[PDB]
Amino acid sequence: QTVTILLDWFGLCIFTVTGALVASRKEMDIAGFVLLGAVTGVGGGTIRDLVLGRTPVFWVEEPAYVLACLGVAVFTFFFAHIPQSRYRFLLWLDAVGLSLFAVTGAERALQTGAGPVIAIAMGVATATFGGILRDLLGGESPVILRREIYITAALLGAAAFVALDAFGAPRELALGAGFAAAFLSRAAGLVWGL
Amino acid sequence: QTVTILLDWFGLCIFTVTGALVASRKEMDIAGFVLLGAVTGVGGGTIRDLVLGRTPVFWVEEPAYVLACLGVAVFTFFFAHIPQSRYRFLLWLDAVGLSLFAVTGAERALQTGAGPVIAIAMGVATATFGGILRDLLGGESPVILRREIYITAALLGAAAFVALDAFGAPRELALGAGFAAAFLSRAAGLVWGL
Amino acid sequence: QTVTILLDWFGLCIFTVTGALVASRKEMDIAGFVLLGAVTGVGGGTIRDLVLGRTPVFWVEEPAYVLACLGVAVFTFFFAHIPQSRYRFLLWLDAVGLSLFAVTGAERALQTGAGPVIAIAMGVATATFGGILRDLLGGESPVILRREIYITAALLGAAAFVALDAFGAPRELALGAGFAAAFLSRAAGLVWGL
Repeated sequence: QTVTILLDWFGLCIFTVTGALVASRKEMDIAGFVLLGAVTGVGGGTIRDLVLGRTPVFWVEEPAYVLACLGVAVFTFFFAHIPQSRYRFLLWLDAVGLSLFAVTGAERALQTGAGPVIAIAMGVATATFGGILRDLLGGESPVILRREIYITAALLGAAAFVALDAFGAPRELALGAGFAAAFLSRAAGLVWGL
Repeated sequence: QTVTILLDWFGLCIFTVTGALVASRKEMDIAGFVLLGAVTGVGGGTIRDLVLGRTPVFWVEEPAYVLACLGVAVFTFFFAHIPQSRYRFLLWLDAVGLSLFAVTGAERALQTGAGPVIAIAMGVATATFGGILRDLLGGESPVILRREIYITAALLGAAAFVALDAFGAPRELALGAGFAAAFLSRAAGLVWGL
Repeated sequence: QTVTILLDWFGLCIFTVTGALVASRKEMDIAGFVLLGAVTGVGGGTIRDLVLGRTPVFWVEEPAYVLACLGVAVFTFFFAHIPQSRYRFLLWLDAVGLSLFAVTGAERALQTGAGPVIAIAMGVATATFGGILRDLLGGESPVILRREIYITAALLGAAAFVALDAFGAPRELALGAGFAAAFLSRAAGLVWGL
């Protein structure tokens, strides 16, 4: 499987754009885009690997991950002017990255040797903490404190993944159904809320 | 000794109720209770084990720790309506967990092979950071910024523990005197302050 | 080389004074000085060693590092009354520690076996996160959100270090030119801004 590696690259990239565009909201310099983007894109996975015991961390093991951020962030620096509202993009991109990181996070937490509960916990953790770091450093109130599905989207994503992978389904559809049960569920609330 | 394991279970549980009830203050969903409760209950110990070098972390080594949170948090979800003011419960429970985590934290920091100063530092760290994570993610000002004993209760708890364990006292009374010198001292300020 | 060890001791010390004096701004107790000072002085390096994979962390490996903080913080407790404005001292000391931690951070990130990009990333990281922890726990808005060079000073410091160490210059002048390109650049903005 190389699908999930792609989902991780897209989670890192998308979250990078979230942090970079957040840096656009705070009128920060380009280095702000690169740093904050790196912290948000990499952060969920880095905390995941820290608690799970992966050493060295994925972005220090392969620097490309941070470079992508450095790419994307810089890209966003030029294209932050284009989309308004940017915060909407924040919400939607956060939803996507949330889904992908929930599912893939649960996956790599499960292939370690950990239990299903740990898998779901890490699924929720990569996405949520990924958002958490950017929203903390950014200095604005985090998306978690608003209603109503943020944590439950990642929760049902990871839980659906683990549940369907328990019966020995093909893993690809576990990834798809996790991503769906997360992204769709979150999107419903981002549609009724906005 | 299995006493300190029980003190750790109670620190994790109590802090879990702190985070969950905080989630009640922010009108968050149940997943908020579970997540925030897990982060606050586990967080102090997880940071402790991270800096001390314990791999894998205690809750990934044994998932039961997070499950307890998942239990307690859910429990709190149903029983958050009952107690008002809830913030008082926050303060007192935080005091208890502070004491227990100061003492036990100093203990497990000392059995690693580290110095007495490191022991006290980790004693203060488990409790304080345990509160820190919940108060940061919650989006309200942390208990540390208010007067006057929060850090000194854990400090004198851990310091009393290490001091009495230096002379080779029985460890149980070091645990008791640590817990006392912490909880009583904090309670005096929570009595004169409220 | 023992120069960089001295630069690290000064980064830890100076950042300790930043956190301690911040504790002076929040009218916190002495334990606040010691704790917050330890968290800010040690924090950048501790996160650096965590992601890089250094176990045990530098201050648990040698407790002296925290003791210095305990020293300095206590010292600041007595000498916090003397200098006003204290926040100016915060800015300048933060600049110094920023420079030294950028350069030395890049250095020790490079001697691990990591790439140049990782080196620069860790250079920026030790300084920035060192400030981040104190500004988060302190409860005030972080220095990063203000204009304009904070991240770019550490960025050009670390980048100049790595760039001059790539051609095989003498490392001492790479340290000097990193420190210069960081501290001077930041100082220009702290001179035009104030």
